[PDB]
Amino acid sequence: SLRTKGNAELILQIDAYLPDTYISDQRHKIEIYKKIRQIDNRVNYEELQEELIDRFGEYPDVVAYLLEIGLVKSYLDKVFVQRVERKDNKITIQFEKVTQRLFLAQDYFKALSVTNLKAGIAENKGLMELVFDVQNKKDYEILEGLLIFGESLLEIKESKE
Repeated sequence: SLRTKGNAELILQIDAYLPDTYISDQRHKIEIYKKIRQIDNRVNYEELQEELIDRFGEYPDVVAYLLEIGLVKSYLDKVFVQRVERKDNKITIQFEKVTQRLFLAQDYFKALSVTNLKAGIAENKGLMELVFDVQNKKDYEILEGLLIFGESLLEIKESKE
């Protein structure tokens, strides 16, 4: 309580940023970068796209990803993910000890069960970790899985009051 959301650490090795080719002016970048770290939910995100196209035209994939990751993150944050780290075709999510209040094993399984990534749950130091095999997987597919997984899990959370 008093804490609305967590703050997940994302090590995804997707290349995402604002290229000089899209935004030249320094203070813009800065602003938009902050703006991006400001994404709390979908509508933000959506408006942020509306904004960028609005005043910078179509954006390249690295920008798309910067955005996606932002959105994605907002979710992993609300379900109190502590770290997502991709390491040798193995993305492995770990949560805060608090999640043990919010979630049960099948809560996670449900959420994975519904993404296209193939996953498993493992016990590391008494806690639960999700590990996705991400071989052959394009960034957008990983973003999609994470995305879906996250929003999938938020609904469970909301689902208790």
